[PDB]
Amino acid sequence: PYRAGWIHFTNVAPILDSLELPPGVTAITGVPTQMNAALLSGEVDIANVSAVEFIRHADTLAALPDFSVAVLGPVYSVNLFHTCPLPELRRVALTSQSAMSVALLEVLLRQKGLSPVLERAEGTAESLLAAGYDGVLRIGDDALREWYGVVGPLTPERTMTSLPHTGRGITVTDLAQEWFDLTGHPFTFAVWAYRKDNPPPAALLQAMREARRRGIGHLAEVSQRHAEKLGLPERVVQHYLWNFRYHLEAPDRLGLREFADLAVPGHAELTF
Amino acid sequence: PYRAGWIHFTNVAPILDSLELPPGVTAITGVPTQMNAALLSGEVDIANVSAVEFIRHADTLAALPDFSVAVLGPVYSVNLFHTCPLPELRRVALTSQSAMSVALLEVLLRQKGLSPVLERAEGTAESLLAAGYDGVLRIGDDALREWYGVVGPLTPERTMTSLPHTGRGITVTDLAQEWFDLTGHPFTFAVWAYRKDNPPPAALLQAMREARRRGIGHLAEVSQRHAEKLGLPERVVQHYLWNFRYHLEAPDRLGLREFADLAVPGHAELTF
Amino acid sequence: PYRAGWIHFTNVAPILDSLELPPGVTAITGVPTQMNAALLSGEVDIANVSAVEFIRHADTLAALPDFSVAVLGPVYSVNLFHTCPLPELRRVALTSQSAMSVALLEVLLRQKGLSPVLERAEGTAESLLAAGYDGVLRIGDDALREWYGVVGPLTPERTMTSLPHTGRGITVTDLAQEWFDLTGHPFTFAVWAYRKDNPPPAALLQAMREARRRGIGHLAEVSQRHAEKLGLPERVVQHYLWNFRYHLEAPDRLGLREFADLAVPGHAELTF
Amino acid sequence: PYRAGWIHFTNVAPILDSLELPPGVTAITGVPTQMNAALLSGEVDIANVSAVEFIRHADTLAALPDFSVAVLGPVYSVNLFHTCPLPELRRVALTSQSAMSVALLEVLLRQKGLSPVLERAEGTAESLLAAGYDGVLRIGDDALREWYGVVGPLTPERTMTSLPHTGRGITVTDLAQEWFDLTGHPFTFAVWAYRKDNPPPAALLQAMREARRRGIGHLAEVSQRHAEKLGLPERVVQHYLWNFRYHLEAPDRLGLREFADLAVPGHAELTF
Repeated sequence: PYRAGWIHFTNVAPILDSLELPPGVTAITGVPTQMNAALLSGEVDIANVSAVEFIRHADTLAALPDFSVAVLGPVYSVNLFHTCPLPELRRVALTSQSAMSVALLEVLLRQKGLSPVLERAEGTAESLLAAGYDGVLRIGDDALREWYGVVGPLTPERTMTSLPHTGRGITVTDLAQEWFDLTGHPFTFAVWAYRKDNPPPAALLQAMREARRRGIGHLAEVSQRHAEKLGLPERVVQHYLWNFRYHLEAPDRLGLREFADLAVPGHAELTF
Repeated sequence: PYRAGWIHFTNVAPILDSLELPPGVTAITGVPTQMNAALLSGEVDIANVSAVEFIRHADTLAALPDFSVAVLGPVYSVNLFHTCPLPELRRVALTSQSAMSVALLEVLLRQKGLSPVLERAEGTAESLLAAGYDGVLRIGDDALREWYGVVGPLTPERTMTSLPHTGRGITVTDLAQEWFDLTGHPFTFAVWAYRKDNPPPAALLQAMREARRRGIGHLAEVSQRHAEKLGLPERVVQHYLWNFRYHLEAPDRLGLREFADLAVPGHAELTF
Repeated sequence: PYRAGWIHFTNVAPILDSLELPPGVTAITGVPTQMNAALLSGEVDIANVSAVEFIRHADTLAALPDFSVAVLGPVYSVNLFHTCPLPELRRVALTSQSAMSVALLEVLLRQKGLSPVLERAEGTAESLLAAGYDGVLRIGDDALREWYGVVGPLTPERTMTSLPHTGRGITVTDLAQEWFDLTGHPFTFAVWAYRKDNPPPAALLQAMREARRRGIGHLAEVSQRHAEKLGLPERVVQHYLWNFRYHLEAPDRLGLREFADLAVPGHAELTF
Repeated sequence: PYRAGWIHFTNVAPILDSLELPPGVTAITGVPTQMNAALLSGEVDIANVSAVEFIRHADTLAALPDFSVAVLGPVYSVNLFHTCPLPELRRVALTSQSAMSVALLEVLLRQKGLSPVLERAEGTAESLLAAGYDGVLRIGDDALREWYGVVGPLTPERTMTSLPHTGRGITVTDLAQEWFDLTGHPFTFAVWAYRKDNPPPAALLQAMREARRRGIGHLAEVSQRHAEKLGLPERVVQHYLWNFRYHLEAPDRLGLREFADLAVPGHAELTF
């Protein structure tokens, strides 16, 4: 009697990994593209969609008031791999058809007065960069893995935030970090949205806030599982998760709003 | 050999709790005043001290680059309890000797053009607010308990991020929140400083980093332990700790610098 | 054994020059930061500290009731050298680490609604004034020497209290004089402090009272001795010393408290 | 043939004792009454008269700009001896033909709305207090040793500045101190005056300034001579002299004008 469309990225494991769907709610997973359409149509009633998806449809959609995937500073999962200073960037490859990553990239390039050519294309950052592209935008787990594959290994000495930004000629620019450099504020990448008319049941909300307590309470357990199926050290994933802001607090709402005004001028009002 | 002076505050438990000192280093504790002096005089080589303590001695002291006690938004343990609204404040009680809290309060008041009289008084927020005081400034565990006392109790449906700021006619103004409304940046309350002429052994830094991973990796465990000792629900302490920023990243030193300029004009350069 | 941390500033020569330590009491010296720390730490039991140092620790420290380093009117050693009128000051250099002078300068600036930026710099008043700074703050012997360098020389015909306040387009603003024009009271720069839990031995006090008596009784002598190592006329040094108030009397305590209220709101009560 | 009329009591010893009159000047000593009359009539060209004498004749007289007999707080030689609290006071003996003393006493008594009967009588504070007077006003050297005879003796451990105010049922009220409690400012008891049109020769001013330098530089030596004559401990005369402000600086002129306004409303402009 109530569907939900999750997009199980690593960055959301502290919330979804222990969730217990209450009586009356079902869940199904897939890719951003999938869930988005599902939410708008009705194949699903609630989903974790990108900030851009939510902003573009704020007219008919509402977001939970205390759930988000945000950060202040590096995110490590929204990376632009390039082999030449940004200003010299001429051709960029956009992977996994992400409107979120692109929207944020355009805002950043725009402010810098840049305008390289962007093209849909698939492959690893290293592949595409060896196939004519100056830069390659990547998001999600693959973005995290490839980031690590370039910089690091992360040795017992000196923290993860002590890793270089370049490796084997490739330079990894964190878009969330760029946003901080630009606004000094956090950036919100995703939220939980539902149609203003069809709000979720209380049970689901409590069930979710409880799973989150568990996830945040045992990051070492959450990290290990995923680090293993990601082929990454536990500490990398643990730090990666610790770094996320999940309660859509004022600082997150501020960043979300700053971005919404720059990428979707005249967007309906953002409600929660 | 290398002597460390720790002050086991609740907010640094995730870092010190599982700390195993390397061979050749020992640790003692005491009150801040005593611990800061010891560092400055040479009785101790490294200690966790307040931002203001570090700032005022940035010429003989340096701070570990990846360690801090900061927050973005509310901190919950640096509160100004008051009956009338802020602009009406005429008398403010100062619970204890805390250069850090008053320094931040003064910066906030000065900014708003206000200038209520500040007096050292003895007691709790409730009692002092009933003995002729418009506002009472409290810090630490007492501040956290009294905040939860005025607000809350918390329930399965609610989130701590959703608690009201007033109860029984008592408003609780979070100074860290105020600092965000003002600067939009995070605030750094403490750092790990050492005399420049005596850098810490690499072995100690690695031991500290391993201890922080453990604490961050097991928040539920660090939380239960200190919650009972504080008379607070595990979840209150858990979110409390999750809320802290421990790696002194660019956004944290940005806030630190801003505060520095406002509270200690002409301070020596902050070096890490 | 009772230990003392003396810092032989010129203005204390009348007191410490001929001090004969009682048996069972030793004495060391060093830089202010070092001695203040040692005192609060427990390494030193009594020391001649600045008024700010005392005020900021009035809860743990107490001061001898009849010993001070205060002045009514000019002090000649806490000078703000500037080329443009005070209201036009945009950036002031701080020749050294001195919480005292900075604290006094800030109370005076806030009072006049002025807020120039304060930066730590290195060098003489004239060199720094010829490198972008509108004003330079100097304390101690260098301040005295530079003041004489600017407004001097002095002749048999005229008195020291008659020297102009300008020379070569440089105006020397005496901070103690600014304090008088503002409050009409004396200013207390330093006191003799000890930890409340460890009062000094009567034999030391008596030795001190006796030593001051000798210095005050032979000012020409104390002066002739320091006015040589300082490169100054005996008369400049004699008047400089004669001009100090050493008994921490009612008027001096009045000034001290007025300053403590402004510079250190909420400071602990000053006890003697 | 410039004539001088010195009123030579202990408080001016540091200045006159080693005075060396240049060619063309002579000096005649005597009592206030003689000297004042002598200055006014034309016998003497310059004399160190009381502040009241100067103010009341400010129309025809001018005073030296850097010479004075003033203090901040007690003066120890302008005392009101009494056997009952000031309010219950009802019979005060005026011990001399000094206007300086009664002027100050009356200004003070009126400020407290007190109005005991005042009448001229001759004798020591103790004899007159035993001859039907509950109050006796004394000034000068006798005032100093009768104060000591009451509140003394002085012990090596205790300081003069901490000597009691009462003795054998006799309270000594220091009028300079009363002035401080009333204005927070210094009091000027005397200046060096001369008829406006008959200024003193340069050689005399330089002779005076040099003598002052010598006296202030050797207080112990100056104190002994006078202590013996007065039958007082050397340290008493020494603190007494050390306590005097001799340069007629701004703080002293403020106190002078303050007094002038109260005691001689509408007085002529004081000129130097």
